[PDB]
Amino acid sequence: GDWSALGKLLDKVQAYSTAGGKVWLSVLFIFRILLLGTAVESAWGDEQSAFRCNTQQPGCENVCYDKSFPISHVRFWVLQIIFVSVPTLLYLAHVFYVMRKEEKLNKKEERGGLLRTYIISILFKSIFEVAFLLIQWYIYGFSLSAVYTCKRDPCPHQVDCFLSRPTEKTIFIIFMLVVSLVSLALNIIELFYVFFKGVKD
Amino acid sequence: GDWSALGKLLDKVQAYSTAGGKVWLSVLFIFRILLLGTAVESAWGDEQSAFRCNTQQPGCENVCYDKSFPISHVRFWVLQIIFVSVPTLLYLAHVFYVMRKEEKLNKKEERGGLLRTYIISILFKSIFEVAFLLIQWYIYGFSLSAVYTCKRDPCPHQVDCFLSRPTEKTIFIIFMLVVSLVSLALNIIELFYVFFKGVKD
Amino acid sequence: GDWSALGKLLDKVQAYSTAGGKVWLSVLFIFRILLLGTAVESAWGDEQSAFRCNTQQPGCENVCYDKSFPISHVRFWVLQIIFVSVPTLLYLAHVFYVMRKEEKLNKKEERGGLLRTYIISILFKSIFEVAFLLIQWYIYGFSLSAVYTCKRDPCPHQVDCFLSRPTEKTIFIIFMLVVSLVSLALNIIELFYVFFKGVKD
Amino acid sequence: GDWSALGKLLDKVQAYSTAGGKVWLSVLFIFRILLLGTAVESAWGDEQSAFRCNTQQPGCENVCYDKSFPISHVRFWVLQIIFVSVPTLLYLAHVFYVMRKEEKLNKKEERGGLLRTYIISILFKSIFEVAFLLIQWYIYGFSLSAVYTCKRDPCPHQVDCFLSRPTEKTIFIIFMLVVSLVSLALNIIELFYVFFKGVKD
Amino acid sequence: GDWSALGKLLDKVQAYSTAGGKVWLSVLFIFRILLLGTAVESAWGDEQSAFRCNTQQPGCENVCYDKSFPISHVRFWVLQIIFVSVPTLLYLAHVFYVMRKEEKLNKKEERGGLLRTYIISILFKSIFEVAFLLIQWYIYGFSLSAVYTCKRDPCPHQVDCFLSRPTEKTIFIIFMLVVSLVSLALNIIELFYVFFKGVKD
Amino acid sequence: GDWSALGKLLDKVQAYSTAGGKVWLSVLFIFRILLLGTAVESAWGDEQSAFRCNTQQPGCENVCYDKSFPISHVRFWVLQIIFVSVPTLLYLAHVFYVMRKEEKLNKKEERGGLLRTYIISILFKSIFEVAFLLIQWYIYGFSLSAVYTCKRDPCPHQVDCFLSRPTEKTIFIIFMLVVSLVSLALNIIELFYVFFKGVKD
Repeated sequence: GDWSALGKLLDKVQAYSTAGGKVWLSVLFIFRILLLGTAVESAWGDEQSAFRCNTQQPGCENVCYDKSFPISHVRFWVLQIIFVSVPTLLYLAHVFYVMRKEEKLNKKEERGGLLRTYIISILFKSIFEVAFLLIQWYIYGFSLSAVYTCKRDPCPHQVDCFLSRPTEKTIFIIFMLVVSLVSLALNIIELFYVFFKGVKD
Repeated sequence: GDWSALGKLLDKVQAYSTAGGKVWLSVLFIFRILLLGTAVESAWGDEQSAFRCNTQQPGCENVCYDKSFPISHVRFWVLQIIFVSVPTLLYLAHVFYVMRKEEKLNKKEERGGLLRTYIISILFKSIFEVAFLLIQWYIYGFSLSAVYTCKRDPCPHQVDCFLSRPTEKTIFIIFMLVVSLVSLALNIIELFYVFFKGVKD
Repeated sequence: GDWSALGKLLDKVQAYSTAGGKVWLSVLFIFRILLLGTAVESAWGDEQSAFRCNTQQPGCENVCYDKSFPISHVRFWVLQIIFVSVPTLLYLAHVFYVMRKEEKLNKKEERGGLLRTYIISILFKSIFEVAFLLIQWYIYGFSLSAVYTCKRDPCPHQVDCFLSRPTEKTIFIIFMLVVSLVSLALNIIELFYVFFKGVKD
Repeated sequence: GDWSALGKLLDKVQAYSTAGGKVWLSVLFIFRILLLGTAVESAWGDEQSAFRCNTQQPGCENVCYDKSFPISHVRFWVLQIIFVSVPTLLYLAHVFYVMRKEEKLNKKEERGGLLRTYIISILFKSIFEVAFLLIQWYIYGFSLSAVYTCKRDPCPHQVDCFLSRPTEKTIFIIFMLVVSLVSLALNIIELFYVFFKGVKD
Repeated sequence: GDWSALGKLLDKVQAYSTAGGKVWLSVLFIFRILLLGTAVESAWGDEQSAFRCNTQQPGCENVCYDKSFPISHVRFWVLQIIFVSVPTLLYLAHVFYVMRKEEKLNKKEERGGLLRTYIISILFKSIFEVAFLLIQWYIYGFSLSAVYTCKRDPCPHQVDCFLSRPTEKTIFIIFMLVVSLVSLALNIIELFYVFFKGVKD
Repeated sequence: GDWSALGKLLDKVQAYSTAGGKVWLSVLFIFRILLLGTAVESAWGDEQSAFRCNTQQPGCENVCYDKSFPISHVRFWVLQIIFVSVPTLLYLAHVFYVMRKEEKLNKKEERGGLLRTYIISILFKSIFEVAFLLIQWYIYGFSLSAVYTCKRDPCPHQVDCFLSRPTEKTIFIIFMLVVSLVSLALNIIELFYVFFKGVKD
């Protein structure tokens, strides 16, 4: 029966959000980590053992795989989802340590404090999301070609290198882009609702 | 002893369903995720390491494996079962946050609201199921041939490529098709029963 | 202390069985899933990486491994044990949803109903078991030869192909057959006892 | 606080054993499954990928690995420990279903029954242990030679085949033999104590 | 409801820290072990199977991989995070065994003791962090070159050896360096706050 | 709230130890199993697939890997830590079964007994530790050379064989030696304190 304090914590954390925003954000988060856990990581299993180039020079395959992928997409999405999940955990720990000290002060004695940090966290989530989307557009684009051309030393003039299952990776890149855009739009919607409520006093 | 609130939640979520529909849907769901977890994924383990073609041109195997399978069947079924399980979780979160706020309003004060979302979710499950069945029929069919012919650059004119255990994959494709059809039929049956009860007022 | 309702559920589910049948069926089930989880699946690990044929024609190994094993024994036994465990779970969910609604009706108001479904489930278990035993006898037999002969296109006239550890697979096939026969005999014994009690009125 | 019924169950199951026998049997069981889980199974990982023979005939390696090991030692010990752990679980389930029905009969009404099954189980454990020890002595012996000679078709007259890490497997075989003998001796000691107490009336 | 004693323990352990230091240290710790568990270890999977050298002399690859990496970065960071997490666990166990004995002494009878060990632990964390940073700078630097030159016996005069994905490892090395510096700065901040409070008496 | 009996058990087991010995032994144990679980076992992954010799004779690599490593270091440390953790579990089970029977005898009736077994267990831990250290010194030493010379049949006169990452294994061997010596010193310290208290009567 020790679940009422968790209910008061879930009340105090989601005090300012819309009743529609909470369910969609939670379901989208569970969807994101389940998709990244089950289907996506098994598709990038042999991302280097199947990468073959058309040459005989020893060491050309490693440097051409270097120049093709500066960072894999899976660890990119892991870093992105961790950086997005950090400020909600910071808000959670802050609200928990406020509630304990406040109950202490109230057992002794028988807006602008908590709203501001909520605004800061919901700003930082959108800022991190748009930063990661811009970096992913600048580095890779939103497709993968089946034939890559490599011009790095110590290979000869130009060699051809062939990727590994690029169609499936293009499909999953499009899915992660759609999920990212939906998350950004929902956070912007929550910001707009809170600042629309705030002007009516 | 903190299980009565979960009993009230299980009462309020399944308020409109048939007593026969609930047990068959739950057992079918457990059957589906257990079959997809244990037997199916281990059969698609070496779907690229055993794919051999009859050529010497370097890079023909990767592009012919590309043209053979635009997306693997396992991640297809994972995406399908996640898209089917999403609206039930949305209904669950909606009903939970209704019940908490309603108990708050009732502790303060000592059809068409919840039925409509139920109709929306049970429509969306069938729509997603028939969409995934049509896409799987359009892309792959419902069999796998042991010999595939490939006509993609930079290979020569036509090469032969041989798949990996296609009989077992055909058997499991037929099982997943049967499970999909049974799920669609049961959801249509539940819709028909609810709309048959609704006209008697 | 929230375990008495599970005790009433375990009372109401096993109301008609023999006191000797329940312990042997439960211990046999735990034995079956433990044997299938630990020892059996690790023996079928390299069922294709060690399958070698005596030829040079590219693609003969895949089609001869196809013709040798239409479906692996491990996923066969997984499908068999899932199809056997399904009707007991259906009976469990039915009895649980009967008990909740009956306690509701009793809190409002301060044979042939449940026996028939029990008979149906204990019929369906034996029917599924004898069906799977007949299919396994018709497809594979109950042994594995160390030398297999293959006559499929695009190989030449006849090639020899050598299996991977067939002695150990023969031993485990005999164990699974013995477990299957013991399960069928015990379910027939329970049916005979219940129909022998039923005629005395 | 729902742990007193488990205490009464642990009282009623170990009613007849020595106070020294219980701790040594339980610690030996935990020792056995921990040793078989952590250290032993990782040593038999590459038991076929490292088995090389001195020939060029295709298919000689599979049949010589067949003739060398009819069944691997790891699955042998798994089968042995499962067959040894079965009768204690049968006694547990029997005593539990006796206790529930007896408490029912006692809530209604406000040696030779349980001793015999205990004697049967503690006989069957020793019988299964000595059977498995005799079979392991008859098939393999208690050592592994580094050089094996093979005389099976379709190889030529005699080929040499070299095993994989036989020293470490000899050490672990000696450890499992010592553990087996200690288990048999302790069960014989418990039988002797119970039959020594039984004659004094 | 057995969570109040853990609340008193969490009160007594964090008695002297800043309200801002605790949330940032806990979130940084969870961030560190999650990053080291998910993304980092999968990038160092094939750190030896993809390391190729430009030679024919057998045994040059093993000794050049030896001279390139005296210790892998992953096990280095594991050792570092374990050595950093040790003194907090020592403080935890000390405070727990103080609290139990003190409650015993208080049930019998119906600064400088605990502050000093806190100062010792928060000194030792910073000392271990700066030691590991200095060793990592002295051995490897903070980058990885794609081409390594090897001059060890029994190779000839000088051979070229090519690493495996050095760009991604450079990125993750920079991330771990940034996390290390942030941890050191926060521990120095907590030391400065406690010694700034201590002089005001 | 069912945690007070575990508190009485933790009181009765650690009744004779020093307040400083318990925290250091528990933290050292957690340190040992965490280091052996995470970092050490992944370093010994390819201990045979990367072991190459300078020869053409088939079967020389297996017998030279045999003569190099009679038993791997990982399973050696697993056996050592299990043999060290056994007598504490024996003492735990003995004290638990004493406490239950003593509470039974006390509910009926409304030094030299427990100290001796504690002395026996804390003797046996040190004896097993010094035995394992002497065996590890006698077999392997405390280093690993990068070049090993092999003189076993059926190889020719003398071949050279090259190990796999010996520097990292030397570092981890030194760490395990340091942990072993610290454990032995702490157990000797606890013995000395208890026998120093015992003479004052």
